[PDB]
Amino acid sequence: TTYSMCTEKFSFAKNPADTGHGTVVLELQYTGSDGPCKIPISIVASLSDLTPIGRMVTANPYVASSEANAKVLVEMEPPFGDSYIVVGRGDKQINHHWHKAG
Repeated sequence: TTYSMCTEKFSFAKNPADTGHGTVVLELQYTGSDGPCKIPISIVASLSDLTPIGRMVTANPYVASSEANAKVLVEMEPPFGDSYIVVGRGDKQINHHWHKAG
């Protein structure tokens, strides 16, 4: 019954884009075949401190299928200032910088 965290690398199929509402939407593509699995995704202040900040709007998203290369749409709310969207862990981690004004 239970699904664990996805173990493989993701890519940004669509880079984060401002929604006009203080959030960003992005699309992920997954390279692994261990789906369904939970996407390791968060917003962090920097790559050296992965303490989660910001706020996920699309919380707890999943890769839905054992099929490779399917897309998952995620909305998230960065904190004011500079942050990084990080997907995956360790040598599978990808990241995208984000700057939010106010």
